[PDB]
Amino acid sequence: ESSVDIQGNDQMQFNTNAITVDKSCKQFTVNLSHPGNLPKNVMGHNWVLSTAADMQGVVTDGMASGLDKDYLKPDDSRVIAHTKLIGSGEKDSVTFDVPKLKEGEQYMFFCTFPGHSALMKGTLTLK
Amino acid sequence: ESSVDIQGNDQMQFNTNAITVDKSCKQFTVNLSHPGNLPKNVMGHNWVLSTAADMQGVVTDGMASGLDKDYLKPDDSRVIAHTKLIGSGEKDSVTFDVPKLKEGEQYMFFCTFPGHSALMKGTLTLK
Amino acid sequence: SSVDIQGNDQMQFNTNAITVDKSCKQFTVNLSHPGNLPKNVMGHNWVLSTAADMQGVVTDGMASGLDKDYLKPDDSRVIAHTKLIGSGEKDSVTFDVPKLKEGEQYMFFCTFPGHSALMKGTLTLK
Amino acid sequence: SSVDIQGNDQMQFNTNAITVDKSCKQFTVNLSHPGNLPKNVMGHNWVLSTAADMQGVVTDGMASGLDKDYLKPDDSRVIAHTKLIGSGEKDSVTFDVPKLKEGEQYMFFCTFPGHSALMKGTLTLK
Ligand SMILES: [Cu+2]
Ligand SMILES: [Cu+2]
Ligand SMILES: [Cu+2]
Ligand SMILES: [Cu+2]
Repeated sequence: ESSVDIQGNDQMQFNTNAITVDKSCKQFTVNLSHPGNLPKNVMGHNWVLSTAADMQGVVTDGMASGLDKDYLKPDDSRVIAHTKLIGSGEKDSVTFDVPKLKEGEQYMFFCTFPGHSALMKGTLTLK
Repeated sequence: ESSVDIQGNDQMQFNTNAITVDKSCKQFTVNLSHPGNLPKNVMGHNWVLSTAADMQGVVTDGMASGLDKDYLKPDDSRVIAHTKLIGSGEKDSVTFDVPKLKEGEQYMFFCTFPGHSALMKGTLTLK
Repeated sequence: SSVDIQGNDQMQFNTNAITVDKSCKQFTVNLSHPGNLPKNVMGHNWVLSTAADMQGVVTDGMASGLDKDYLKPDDSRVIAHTKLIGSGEKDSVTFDVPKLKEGEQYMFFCTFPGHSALMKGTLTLK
Repeated sequence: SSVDIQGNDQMQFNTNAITVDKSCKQFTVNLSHPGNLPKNVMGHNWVLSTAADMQGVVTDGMASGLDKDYLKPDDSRVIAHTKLIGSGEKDSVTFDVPKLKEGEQYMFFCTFPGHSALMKGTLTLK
């Protein structure tokens, strides 16, 4: 709605595959946590938002950027918002302006750690 | 909780990847719907529950059973509960006894329509 | 100059990366479907677009129906494609290499509903 | 009598079904890793168990660490396995065919954390 708590676990999945953002809000907050036991260098997760069209490009380039850049191309203009890459027992939050999004456009959230985006992706919709 | 509403969509995903069942309840109800536009013979979804150990065997045998058996081996003793296979606009509900489950055992829910179990799977735990 | 690709009953291609040599005039893709499932349940095509266009092609294809092989007719974003095949079938497509640009990211995928989740790979001209 | 399997940077094996002829005494699996990612990020092994035992092998292997190749040592459910490899590496494993039973469902998979979601296939003796 206005804020969502998302968990990325050791089973390589987020708790949810769909987020809806209330268009009447000015900002939207994503709180990311990592239940489980594996550290970020093996089962790291971030939360990255792009249009569905741009997802593939963001993932491909992020995979090539490495752990120390949180598997994201620095200053990637396609990334609307993102957290850092976290491991078990860590947390990160990102707040972004809702006007960065528009109705009728399809958005996807995903993890860019290599391989994870096959399962760790979902839709975000403005309503 | 005691009941959960689950949606399976045209993007081949359920809305959630984790369900928690309250141990104090006698029964648990899953309500499944299918938003979207594709019919069951193309983008059919069911909700099927087994232990994690048994999932592979249920999926493999279900795939071989065909559309008219809802992609499930009839009388499969590994299936704890399941809905029927539904397509867009349809709904099904299943209620099962919570004592069919035990604490400490890992359960998985999934769709057995050919190919779907790769992303349409999640964990179910008794708390 | 050609490649043999298989799409199976487990909703996967046997390769997720193709490199096309720029000195080639034409490139051929031979698609086969090992397995037992029919086209209506586990159909696969090989469709090529830029990486940026993939999502649009997939979404418009999904809406086009089985009768049109889940591909929008005359889709300008589609550089080349096979037909949609079932188990035991095969198809081949040949396209002109100069249609591709060196330095551009291209993707191949299946447009049957849901398949593109796993049935995708990259194609690059080198 | 042998098969060649590739595990890539896109977390997939190149085949998801192997059939072993029961007239063979031994069977050899040669595993390679195309791509560029290192073992710690995109490591792959080839591990064989019955289909009913897969989940237990994967779960216990996840907890065993990179230093043990994500496999519980002396796991009695593991029929055969390679070591965990990174890109540019190769390993082979040979196993006695009579260890497998005709009519049982076997699975091969990678035990690197999360990989088994996609890196799995069936193996049957015929
Ligand atoms: Cu991740
Ligand atoms: Cu389904
Ligand atoms: Cu397909
Ligand atoms: Cu692996």
